[PDB]
Amino acid sequence: MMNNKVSFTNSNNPTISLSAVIYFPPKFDETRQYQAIVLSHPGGGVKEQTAGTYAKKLAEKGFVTIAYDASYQGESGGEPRQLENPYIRTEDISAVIDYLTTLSYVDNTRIGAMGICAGAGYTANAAIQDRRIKAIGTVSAVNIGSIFRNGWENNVKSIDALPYVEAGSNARTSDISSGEYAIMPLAPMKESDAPNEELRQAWEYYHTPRAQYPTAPGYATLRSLNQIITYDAYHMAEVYLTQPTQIVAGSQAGSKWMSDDLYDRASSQDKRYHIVEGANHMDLYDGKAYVAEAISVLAPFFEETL
Amino acid sequence: MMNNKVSFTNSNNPTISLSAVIYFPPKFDETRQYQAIVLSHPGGGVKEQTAGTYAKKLAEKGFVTIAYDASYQGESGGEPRQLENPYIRTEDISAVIDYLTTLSYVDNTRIGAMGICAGAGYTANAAIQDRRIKAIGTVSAVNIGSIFRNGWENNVKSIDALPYVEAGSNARTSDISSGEYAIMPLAPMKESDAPNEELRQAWEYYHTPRAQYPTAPGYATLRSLNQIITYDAYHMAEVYLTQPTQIVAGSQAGSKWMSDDLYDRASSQDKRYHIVEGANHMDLYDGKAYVAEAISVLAPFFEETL
Repeated sequence: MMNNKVSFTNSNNPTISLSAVIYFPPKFDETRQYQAIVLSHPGGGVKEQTAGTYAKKLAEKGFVTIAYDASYQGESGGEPRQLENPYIRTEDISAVIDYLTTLSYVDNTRIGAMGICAGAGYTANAAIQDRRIKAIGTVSAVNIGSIFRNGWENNVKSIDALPYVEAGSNARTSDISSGEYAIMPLAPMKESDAPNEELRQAWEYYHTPRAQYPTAPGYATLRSLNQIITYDAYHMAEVYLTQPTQIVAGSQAGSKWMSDDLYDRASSQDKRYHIVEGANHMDLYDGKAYVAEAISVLAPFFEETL
Repeated sequence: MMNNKVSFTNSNNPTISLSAVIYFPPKFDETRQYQAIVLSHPGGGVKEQTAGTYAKKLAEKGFVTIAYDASYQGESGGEPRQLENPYIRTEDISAVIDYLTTLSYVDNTRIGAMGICAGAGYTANAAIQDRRIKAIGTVSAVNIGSIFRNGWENNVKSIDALPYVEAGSNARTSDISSGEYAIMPLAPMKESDAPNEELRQAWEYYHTPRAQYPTAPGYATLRSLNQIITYDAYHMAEVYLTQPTQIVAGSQAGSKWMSDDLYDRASSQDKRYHIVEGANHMDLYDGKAYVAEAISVLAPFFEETL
């Protein structure tokens, strides 16, 4: 067995089934009980993209891994489609973990989690509330709340983001009035909308053959915005984020301040930070050598912490 | 009219219908646009209990009011029953407001909200993220996160609440294994369980004909505990809670400190605090004179701010 594609009931909301791929380690032996890693995808991303890449690479290193599509996203169930409820994205991880505990070849006591981009933020948040998570890893970490409220370069004061909470609120009014769901960009929806080359690379990832995938349109429901602005992925990290934490950020990443934020706020005794030289935010999604370096740091981390 | 019971699709989760009761003011004219107030109920409470009492009496004072059952609770839909996901309890208020915007006789620009006990905390949270809420009021306010993490008396260090986070996490494992849901009391399930008179009065309210209602069993799903511990109903109040805020609490209330916390944290230029002398937490639920006083502060407040 190389991998398994499954759908399973989301224990948080049994009307929804999550779609996921489980990758098995080499010489997989079902009589054994393995360390396992849950992989959460970027904002607007799906299990076939970078998260799947990291899932597969990790499983090559002796773990059972799982890459799932978030509720309302990818091949997972749920309406409205492309909802970006950060609390739900966070709880999804706990649902995937429940699923894992149903598998005899997973050790419930050796389960970890990593995410990329927004998926990292959510992973952090998961680790805070779900004590079954033994260790976490992040790649190009995004605290979605921070990025939408204070800006890509953290130069917007939170109060000045008030018009965004208003827009998300008013969208709920339009949504019920029209019967449609107003949408908003995650990665830029048009190449020219990108304000810098990194964000242009994000557009490029989602809207060109670099990694475009039909279940990843690259927008979210606007109604989520008001919750996103008032969201903090690291909320209470100083108290509860105690699990071992491995951070991986590029040297040229314009998002690195969020990895810095996670690192500084984490209560963890064992918190680590690996800088990838020369890489920007998007570089870690799919640059062969970059992904290889990130794996070379993450796998021994999980091997020793799980 | 006077009194109309309704059910409507929860716009945040269309598989769920909310049950609610709309109360109409004296000489209600449906061709007119009214000020409206959303009433949110205590933890473990329902619309037929104290929330419906406040809704009725506020409607007497000229408002259209609505008392609803939270998703997963009362007569509202959703499984598992008695879920106390604090993010969902908060978002429910936005779903209720969405419903109000479809009613021609309510003025979208004049909607306020109030809650009792935990529903007050949720109201605060709602005001932070839903800018359609123009003013808020609270009675015996509880920030459910605070009460579960730091205790009824605010004397438990947050880190010391870790075994409760663990307990909510492990509940998820046992829930999926057993096909059932572990539960936890909200108010004491037994008179003997009550460590003091105020909490015994909570028991009496929920489990004797004082105010027992069969859709209100008085427990929550244990799985929610981990989210509740890591929750703060007033998260970012210092930034976004700018709306006029009217606080009402009893001088004898052991929960008064959470009203103190709300008042202090709120950015609001117009924040008020009315103490009801001689009242405890539970007295404000159903004591004739105490309720009457609360209403005598709340009605003119909403009158001024909506």
